[PDB]
Amino acid sequence: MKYILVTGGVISGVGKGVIASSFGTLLKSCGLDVTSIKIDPYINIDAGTFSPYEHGEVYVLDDGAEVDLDLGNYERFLDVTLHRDNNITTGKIYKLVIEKERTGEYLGKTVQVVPHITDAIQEWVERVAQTPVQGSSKPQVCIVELGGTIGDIEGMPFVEAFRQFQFRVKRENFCLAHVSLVPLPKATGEPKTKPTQSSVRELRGCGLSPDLIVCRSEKPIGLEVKEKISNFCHVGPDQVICIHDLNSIYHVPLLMEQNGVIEYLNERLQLNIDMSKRTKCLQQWRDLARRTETVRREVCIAVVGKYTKFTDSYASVVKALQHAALAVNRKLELVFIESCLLEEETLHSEPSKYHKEWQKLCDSHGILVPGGFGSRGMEGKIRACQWARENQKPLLGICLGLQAAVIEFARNKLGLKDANTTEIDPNTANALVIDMPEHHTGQLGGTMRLGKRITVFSDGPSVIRQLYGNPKSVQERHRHRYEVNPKYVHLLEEQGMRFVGTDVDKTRMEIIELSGHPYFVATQYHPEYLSRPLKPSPPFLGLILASVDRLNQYIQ
Amino acid sequence: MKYILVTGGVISGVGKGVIASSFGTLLKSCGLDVTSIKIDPYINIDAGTFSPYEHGEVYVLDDGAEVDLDLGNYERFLDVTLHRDNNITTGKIYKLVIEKERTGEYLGKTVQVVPHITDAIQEWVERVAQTPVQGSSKPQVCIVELGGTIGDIEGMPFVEAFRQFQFRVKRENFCLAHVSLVPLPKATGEPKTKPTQSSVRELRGCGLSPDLIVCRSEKPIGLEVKEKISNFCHVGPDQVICIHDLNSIYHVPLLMEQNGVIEYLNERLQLNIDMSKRTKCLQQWRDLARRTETVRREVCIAVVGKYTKFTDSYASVVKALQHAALAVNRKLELVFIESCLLEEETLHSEPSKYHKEWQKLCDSHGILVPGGFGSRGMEGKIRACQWARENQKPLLGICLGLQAAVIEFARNKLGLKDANTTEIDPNTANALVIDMPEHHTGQLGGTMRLGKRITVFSDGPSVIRQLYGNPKSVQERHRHRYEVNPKYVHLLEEQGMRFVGTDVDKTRMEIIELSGHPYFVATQYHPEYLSRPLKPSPPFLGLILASVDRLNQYIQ
Amino acid sequence: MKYILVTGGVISGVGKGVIASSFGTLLKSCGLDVTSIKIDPYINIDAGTFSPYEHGEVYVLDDGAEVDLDLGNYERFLDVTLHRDNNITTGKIYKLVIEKERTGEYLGKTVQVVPHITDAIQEWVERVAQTPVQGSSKPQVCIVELGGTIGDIEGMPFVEAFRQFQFRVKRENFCLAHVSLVPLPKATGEPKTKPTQSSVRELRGCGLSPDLIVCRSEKPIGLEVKEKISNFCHVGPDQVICIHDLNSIYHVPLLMEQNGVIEYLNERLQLNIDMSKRTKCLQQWRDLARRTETVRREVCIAVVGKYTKFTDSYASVVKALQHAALAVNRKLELVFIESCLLEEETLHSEPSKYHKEWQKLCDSHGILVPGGFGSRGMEGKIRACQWARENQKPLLGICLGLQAAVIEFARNKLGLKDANTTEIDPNTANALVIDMPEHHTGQLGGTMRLGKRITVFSDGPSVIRQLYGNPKSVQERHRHRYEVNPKYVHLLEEQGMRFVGTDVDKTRMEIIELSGHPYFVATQYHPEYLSRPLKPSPPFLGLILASVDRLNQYIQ
Ligand SMILES: Nc1ncnc2c1ncn2[C@@H]1O[C@H](COP(=O)(O)OP(=O)(O)CP(=O)(O)O)[C@@H](O)[C@H]1O
Ligand SMILES: Nc1ncnc2c1ncn2[C@@H]1O[C@H](COP(=O)(O)OP(=O)(O)CP(=O)(O)O)[C@@H](O)[C@H]1O
Ligand SMILES: Nc1ncnc2c1ncn2[C@@H]1O[C@H](COP(=O)(O)OP(=O)(O)CP(=O)(O)O)[C@@H](O)[C@H]1O
Ligand SMILES: O=c1ccn([C@@H]2O[C@H](COP(=O)(O)OP(=O)(O)OP(=O)(O)O)[C@@H](O)[C@H]2O)c(=O)[nH]1
Ligand SMILES: O=c1ccn([C@@H]2O[C@H](COP(=O)(O)OP(=O)(O)OP(=O)(O)O)[C@@H](O)[C@H]2O)c(=O)[nH]1
Ligand SMILES: O=c1ccn([C@@H]2O[C@H](COP(=O)(O)OP(=O)(O)OP(=O)(O)O)[C@@H](O)[C@H]2O)c(=O)[nH]1
Ligand SMILES: NC(=O)CC[C@H](N)C(=O)O
Ligand SMILES: NC(=O)CC[C@H](N)C(=O)O
Ligand SMILES: NC(=O)CC[C@H](N)C(=O)O
Repeated sequence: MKYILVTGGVISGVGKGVIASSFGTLLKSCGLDVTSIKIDPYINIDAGTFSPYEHGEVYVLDDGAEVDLDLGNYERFLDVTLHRDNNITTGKIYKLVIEKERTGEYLGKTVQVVPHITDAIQEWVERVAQTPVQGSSKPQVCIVELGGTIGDIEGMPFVEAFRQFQFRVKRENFCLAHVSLVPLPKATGEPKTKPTQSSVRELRGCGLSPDLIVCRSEKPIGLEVKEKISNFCHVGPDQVICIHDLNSIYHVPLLMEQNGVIEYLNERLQLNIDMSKRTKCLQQWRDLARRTETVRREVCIAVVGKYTKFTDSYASVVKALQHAALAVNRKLELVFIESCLLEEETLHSEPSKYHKEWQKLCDSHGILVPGGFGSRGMEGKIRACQWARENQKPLLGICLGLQAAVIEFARNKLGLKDANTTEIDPNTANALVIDMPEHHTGQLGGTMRLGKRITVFSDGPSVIRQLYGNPKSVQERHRHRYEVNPKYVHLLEEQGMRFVGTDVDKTRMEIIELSGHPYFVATQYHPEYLSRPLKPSPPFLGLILASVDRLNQYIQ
Repeated sequence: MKYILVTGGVISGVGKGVIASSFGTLLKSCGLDVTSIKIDPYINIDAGTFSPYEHGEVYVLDDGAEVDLDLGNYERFLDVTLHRDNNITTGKIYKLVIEKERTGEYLGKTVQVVPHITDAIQEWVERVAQTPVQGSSKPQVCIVELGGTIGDIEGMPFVEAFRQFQFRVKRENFCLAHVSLVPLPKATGEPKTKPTQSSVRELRGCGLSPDLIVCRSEKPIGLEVKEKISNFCHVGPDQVICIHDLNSIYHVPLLMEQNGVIEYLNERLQLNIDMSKRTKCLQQWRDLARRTETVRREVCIAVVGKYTKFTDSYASVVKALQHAALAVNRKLELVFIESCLLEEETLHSEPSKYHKEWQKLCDSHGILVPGGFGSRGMEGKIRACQWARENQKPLLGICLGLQAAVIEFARNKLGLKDANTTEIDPNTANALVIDMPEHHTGQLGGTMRLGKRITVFSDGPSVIRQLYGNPKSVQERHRHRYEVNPKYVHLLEEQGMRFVGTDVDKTRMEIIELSGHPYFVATQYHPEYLSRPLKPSPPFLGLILASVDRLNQYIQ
Repeated sequence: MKYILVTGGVISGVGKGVIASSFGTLLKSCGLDVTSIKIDPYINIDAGTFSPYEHGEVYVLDDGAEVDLDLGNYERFLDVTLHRDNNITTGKIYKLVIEKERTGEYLGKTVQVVPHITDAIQEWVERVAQTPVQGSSKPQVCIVELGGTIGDIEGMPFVEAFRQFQFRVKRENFCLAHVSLVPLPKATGEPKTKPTQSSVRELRGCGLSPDLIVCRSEKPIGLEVKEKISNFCHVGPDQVICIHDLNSIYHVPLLMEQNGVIEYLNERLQLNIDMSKRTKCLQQWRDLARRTETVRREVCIAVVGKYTKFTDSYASVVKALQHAALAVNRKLELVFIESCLLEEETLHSEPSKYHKEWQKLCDSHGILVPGGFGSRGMEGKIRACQWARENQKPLLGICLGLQAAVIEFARNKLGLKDANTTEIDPNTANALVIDMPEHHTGQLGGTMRLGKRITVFSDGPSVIRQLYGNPKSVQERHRHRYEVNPKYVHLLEEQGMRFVGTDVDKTRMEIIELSGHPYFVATQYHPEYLSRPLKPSPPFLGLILASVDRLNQYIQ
C-alpha cells in the first residue's frame, strides 16, 4: 500500500480536509481504490458527547458511529462508506493499550509511549487501510489526515509514529503533504512566508520532510513567493502548490490536476498510472464546477435552526441543498433564521429582531427545520411549521422538525395546547413524543437508534415515495431516541396527516406528509448523510423543486 | 502546602530516589510532616505484571498495591505508610480522564492533553498531598519525584503540568531540584559539565528553572566546576550541591545538611524552621552513618535466588539484612548464589560452576531463600533447604522458601519423591502446595492475598514469637496465591516441623519452624517491607544472630 | 568530491580527532587521496594568541599559520602538509563576509546568516577540498571535523550549512559520522544509552541523520546495547561502531577496518575500491600496533616544562618521543617535572616537593627541555641544563632550552651571573638573547620567524648532522622572535660550545652542541612537528639512543 500523510501548519482550519479529499478523488478518477483516515488528537472515543458549536455537525456512519465531519467530506468526494476504525483518536489508542496491558498481552515488560503507543498507531493504520471500503475491493492508497498543527503537544505521538512509518514502509510507498497559510496583511500589503518557514522548520525538527507544500492564501500569489518557498524549504518549484480562495470546492481537484500533482505522485509513489487514459476522467467535476458558475435563478431557502450562529453546524444540510440546487440548475441562497428569535419572549425584548427574522422567514420560497438536541428554541420551530402549514409554504423537517410538526398539528388541530415531548417537560398531561430506545430497554448495548436502518413504505400514493424512485424500502441513517406516540396515531391521522413510512415492525413512524399541502414532508432520519455531489437526496430535491414550483412537472 | 519537584538529567539511574528521601528526612527531622509522590511516566496502572529484571523488586503497600521500589525508599527514610494514589502513572491519568469523558463529566466539550490531562495531574497531586499519611496529621511538604529524564516524550504532560503548577501555587510555595551527572572520562581525565548544561537548557526550554542543581559524580569535584555550573546555569555558588559516591546512603542527608540546604529551603519556601532547635535532630543518622564505618566482624549470608544477576531485584531484602547487621554491629558480606547452578543439569554442563556455587553456599554462615514467581530454579532452593537442614545451618525463607522447605521436608522425610506444588506440575499425584485465592473463589475482586493481614501465633514456645516481642499477633504484608496443603498438615507435623503462625481462620499456615534445628524459620509473608533502618525485622535479626552464634544469648 | 562530516555528541573531548584521522588513513591506504578540514566554532582567526592550557599545544604549519593540534593528528596520520585555509573558524567567516559587504560585493542586498554565511562556509569547504595537499594530486575525499557538540549556539551556522550541503552535493557524495559517549557509572554498573539518544535527537532536529554512530566507551559493550542504539537511532546493526579505550591509537584504524567500515563506505559513497587489492595495505599499522605491545625496555625521559599540569600541552613532543622509542624498540616512560619546583624558592616553602622533583630528574636516563613563552619557570630550566652538563646526562632543548642552555653556559663558564634574555629583564647589563624580528623591523608583516625555513650546516663533524643523514641543509618549522646574541658568539664558542647550524645569512644560530658531552644538542626550531609515526625526528631519535647508550653504535 501507499500512504499520503496530510499535515497542517500555521493554524487549524486552513483546508486539509478538502486538500485530502481532492487527492483522493484525483487518485480515484485515475483508476485506483482509495481509502481515508482522520486522526483527531483529542481524548474522545467518538463525537457522541459533542455539541455542534465544538466541531461542526457530528456525522454518522452506517455502523452507528458518531465521528467528525471530515469523514463526511471523504464520503462525499470519494463515494465510499467508511467505518468506525477510520477515525483514530488519542483516547482509542491509549484505551486499547491500557486494556492490553491490564490483560497481560505486554507480558512482563514496561509499556511506554515509544515504542508501544506508536506501534499501536502503526498497526491500526495498516490494518485499517486494508479493510474493503467500497465493497470487496482492497485499497491501494490510504490518505491519512493528521488534525491539528505540527508543534502541539497533542500530536507528537503521531508525528513520531509516522517518522518511523516512513522507514517501515520503504519511502517509495510514502508521501507527506504540508498545508500552510500565507497571510497577506492589509498594512504591509505583501504576502508573508515566515509562518510557513517556521512550520516547515518545526516539522523537519520532528524527522519529517515535506514533498509537497500546499500554500493556502486568500488571493493568488506570484512566482516570487513560490520560489522563495522552494528555496527556504528545499522543495522544487513545481511541487509547491498554490491554492487561493476559489468560488466553490469542486475547483480544488481541478486546480491541483492543472498544477501537475497527478504526474508528480505517479512518479513519486510509482503507481503505474497510464497517462494516455487518465484524460477525461474529471469530466463530471469540470461539468459540476461549471454549473457552479452558470446558474442564476436565486432560489431562497430558510434554515430554521438553533445553532445558526455557526455555518459549520449544518455542513451536510447546506451541502445537500447545494447538490440538489445544482441538479435543478438554480443558485441557492440560504438565510439562517434563529428559532429563538421567533418566540414572543423576544417581542417583549427586541421587537425589531422579532419582526426582522419573521420577515426573513416570510419572504422565502421554502423552509427547512433541521434536527438538534435539547429544548432551547423548539417553540420557534413549531411556530414556523404552523406558519408554513397555514400559508402553503413548503417545509422539510429532519428528526426534530418532524416532532415539532406533529406537535404543531396536535396543538393547532386537536386544540391540545399541552401537546409536547417527554423531553421538554416530562410530567406533561399530553405527550406526543415518547422514548422508544432500540434495545436499551433490556440492556445497555444499543440505546439510541444509531446507524443505517430500513424503512418500508405504507400503502398510498406519496410524493416522497415517488421521489425515492417508487421503491418498497430505503436504508437511511438514524440518530434519535424519541418517537411519535403510537396512541395519538389515529387522533392525528383522522386529519390532514399521513404516515407513509415505517419500520418492519410498524411501531415507528418516520415519514409523514400532509394532505392538500404541496410539500410538507418530514423525516425522522437524516437524508443529508447520503447526499453526494452527483446524487442529491430525494427529499431535498423535492423541497427545491416545490420551492420553485416545478415538482409536479418533474414527477410527470 | 509546599512542593519540591525533583527532576533528572543526563541519565536515569543517577540517584533521585535518595536525593528526595534525603530532602524528606531533613524536613522531617526539623519538625515537619512530609509526604511523597512518585511519577512513573510508563503506561502501567501498577507493577503487578512486572518482572524484577524490569524495575527492581516490586514493592507492596498496606492496602494491597504493587508499586515501584522508590516508595520503599520513601517509607524506609521517612517512616510513613503511603497509599496507592501516591504512585502516579500515565495510564492512571489517561484512564481516569477517559472514564470521565465516556460518562459525561466533561459535558459537550473537547478533551485535550492541555488543559485537561494537566488539570487531572494537578488535582491528583493536590488531593494526594493532603491525605494524612502518618496517622491523622496533615502534611505540610510534598516531595514529587518525576521519573525519567527531562526531554523524553513520555514526561512532557507532567513537565507542562508543573510549569502551570508553579504559577497556580504562588512560587513561594514551590521548589525544583535538578539532579544531573558530571561524567569524568578516563581519557580526558577531567570532569565534563556539558551534559548538565544541555539538560538545564532543555529544562528551561520547557518553562522551568532550577533552584538547586545536585551534581552526581563518582569522585568529588572542585570549586572550578561548581562555579562553572553556577555561571552556565544562573544559579548561585551555594545552591549547587555536589554529591559524590559515598560509602553508604545514610551519608547523603548529612552531606546535604552540611552544604546548607536546610537553611536555603527554610529561606526559599518560608517554612519557619527555628534554627536554634534544629540542632541535634539528625543525631540518629550520624550514629548510623558512623556505625557503617565502625563495624568489622564479617558476617556472611547466602542469598539463594534466581534473579541474582541483578542486585536491585532484592533491594528490600538486602537493606533489611543491612539494618539487622548494623543493629548487631557486624559488617555484612553478601554472596549471591544463583539457584539454577545448584542442580545437576549444570553438573552435566559445567561442573566448575556447580562446585564453585556449592562451595560458596557451603562456606557461608547463613542462608536466605527469597521469594519469587514461576518454576525456573526452584529445585536448587529445595537442595539448599535440605543442605541447611542436614548441616545445622541457619535458614530463612520468604513466601517461596517456605514452600520449598515444606517440599524438601516431604520428599526427604516422607519419601514422597513426587512432592511438589500445583504450579510446577499441576497433574502431580502428591501436591503439598495448592491455590487458596483469598476471595477470587466467588468473584474477581481479590484473587491474591495482597496487602497487610493479621497472623496469630499458635500455642507453643517459638523463637520467632520471642523475637517479635512475644505478641499475640502481627500485621504483615502478603503477596501470594498458594498455600501449604491442609491435609498433609499432620503428615509433616508428626515430625521435625511446627506451625506456630496462622490466620484467624486457622486454615493458612504462614510461620513454620523445625524442631532441633538452631534456626530454620520460614514465613509466607514479606517481613522485609517493614524493616526500617532504625527498626530491623525480627526474622532477619534472628537470622543474623544465629548466624554468628549469639541468638540464644540475645534472648536470655 | 566526497565528504565525510564528523560530529560530536555528549561531550567535547571524546575522540573525533582520532576517528577522523582513522577514516583518513583507511581511505588513504585503499589508494585514495584524502584531505581534511577542522571547524573550530570559536571567534579566533588563529591560535597565535593562545596559551597551551586552553587548547593544547598550538601547532604550526609550513606557511606560518598557528592552528589547533588536531591538524597535527591529520598530518601525522595521513602524511600531508595542510595549509591555513584548512582551519575554519567563525571569525574567519564573519570577517570575510563583513569585508565583502563593506567593499560592495553583496551589492544592494541584505546580508544575513542564512543564506550568506552558510554560502561562504560551503564555498570555503569546496574551494579548500580541491587544493593539492600532497604535491599536485587533487583530493578525492575530504574529512570535515566539526568541533564542539551538536546543540550549542556556536555551531548552528555550520550545521545549517551542511544540512544544505547534503542536498547541494547529491547525498551519494556525502556521509555523516556521529561520535557519542556511552557512560558506564559505577553505581548502576550498566552502560547508559540515553545521552546518545538525546544527541541523535538534537541532531535530527537540525536536519541531519547519521549514517554511522561511533560509540566511545571505556570498556567494550555488548550486542544488547548495540541493537538498542540501532533501534533508537534507525541505523542498522552493522553501522554502529563500538570503540573502547585501547592501548594506543594505532589500534583505532584496525578496530574500524575489522568492523567493516571500509566496505560500508565503498558501498555508500561509491568510491570504486577494488576489494581484492585492499588487503595488506594496513600492514605497516599492524606492525606498529604490535610493536606497541612487544616492547619492554623502560627508557625513561624527563620533560622539564612549565605547563606540566597538562599532558596535552606537549602532544607533539610526547608523540615524537613515542615514535622514536618505537623505532628503537623501547617502552617509553615519561616523567613530567615542573620547572618551577626546581628553584630554591620552593625549597624555602616545601623542601619535600623540591627534593622529590630533583630526585625524579636525577634518576632519569635523559632530559628534554621543551619550548614555551614568558618568564615563569625558566630558572629551573637553566638549573636542569647545568645539572645535565655537569653529570654527563643527555639533553635536548627546543627553542627555549637552547636559550636556557646558552644562558647556563654563560653564567657558569664565563661567570656572567647577570647573563639573561631581553625578555625576563630588559634593562640587564649582559644580554645573551636579543630580539631579531624577521622583517617586522621595517614593517608589520612578518614579526615572528614563523613557518618552515632553511638551516644550513656549518663545517665540522657533528652528531646531529650525522643523524639527519649528513645533508647540507634542512627545512624546519620555526616559531620564535629572540636569538642568540651575535657578539657573545666567540665569548661562548672559545669553550665547550659549537654552533653547527645557521641560516643562509650566518647571523642566526639555531643548532648548538657541546664538546665532550655525549649528547647536548639544542635546536631553535621545533623538530617535533615533522615527526610522523613511520618517520621519527633525528634529534629525538638520537636523544633516545644516547639515553640507552646505543647512539655511537647506531652511527657506526
Ligand atoms: N481552497 C478553498 N477554497 C475555497 N473554500 C475552501 C477552500 N478550502 C477550504 N474551503 C472551505 O473552508 C472550509 C475549511 O474546512 P476544512 O475541513 O477543509 O479545513 P480544517 O483545517 O478545518 C480540517 P481539520 O478540522 O481536521 O483541521 C472547507 O470546508 C471549505 O468549505
Ligand atoms: N550519592 C550516592 N552515594 C552512594 N550511593 C548512591 C548514591 N545515590 C544513589 N546511590 C545508590 O544507587 C542507587 C540508585 O538508585 P536511585 O533510585 O537512587 O536513582 P534512580 O535514578 O534509579 C530513581 P528512578 O528509577 O525513579 O529514576 C540507590 O539506590 C543507592 O543505593
Ligand atoms: N579510542 C581511543 N582509544 C584510546 N585513546 C584514545 C581514543 N580516542 C582518543 N584517544 C586519546 O584521547 C585524546 C582525545 O583527544 P581527541 O582530539 O581525539 O578528541 P576531541 O574531542 O578533543 C577533538 P576536538 O577538540 O576538536 O573536539 C586523543 O588524542 C587520544 O590520545
Ligand atoms: O526589521 C527587521 C526585519 C528583518 N531584519 C532582517 O532582514 C531579513 C528580512 O527577512 P523578513 O523577516 O523581513 O521576511 P522573509 O524574507 O524571511 O519572509 P517574508 O515574511 O517576507 O515572506 C531577515 O533575515 C532579518 O534578519 C532586520 O534586520 N530588521
Ligand atoms: O574542539 C573544540 C572544542 C571546543 N571548541 C569551542 O571552545 C569552547 C570549549 O568548551 P568545551 O565544549 O570544550 O567544554 P565546556 O567549557 O563547555 O564544559 P566542559 O565540558 O569542559 O565541562 C566551546 O565553546 C567550543 O565552541 C572548539 O572550537 N573546538
Ligand atoms: O524511574 C523511572 C525510570 C524510567 N521510567 C520509564 O521506563 C523507561 C526506561 O528507560 P530508561 O530511561 O531507564 O533507559 P533507556 O532504556 O531509555 O536507555 P539506557 O539509559 O538504559 O541506556 C523509560 O521510558 C521511562 O519512561 C520510569 O517510569 N521511571
Ligand atoms: N438529531 C436530533 O435532532 C435529535 C432529536 C431528538 N433528541 C430525538 O432523539 O428524536
Ligand atoms: N512472592 C513469591 O515468592 C510468590 C510465590 C508463589 N507464587 C506464591 O504465591 O506463594
Ligand atoms: N616557542 C618558544 O619556546 C618561544 C621562546 C621565545 N619566546 C622565543 O621566541 O625564542
